[PDB]
Amino acid sequence: GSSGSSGDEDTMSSVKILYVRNLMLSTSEEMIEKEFNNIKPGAVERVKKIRDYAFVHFSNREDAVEAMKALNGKVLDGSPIEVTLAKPVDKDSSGPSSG
Repeated sequence: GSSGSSGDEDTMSSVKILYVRNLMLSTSEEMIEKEFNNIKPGAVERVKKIRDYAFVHFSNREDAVEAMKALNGKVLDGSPIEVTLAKPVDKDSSGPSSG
């Protein structure tokens, strides 16, 4: 078999988020979870519905990316829904340099 693991860190800051806009008030979370889940089973971390928007989290960026495009350009409940990578605000945490 193949080695398996090389042992290293490509991306220290791995963030996966999918923001949705133009969501029909009639549409429910289940619809958002199922639609996004259709891509991968047990992939959607959580689904937060909002007035006319919502956010979808994932376990790995890879999955989030797939579900992003796959849906990117879809019409749910008769409405053009969009999916992009949300950019959450944050600041480099301060800690002990030598630890």
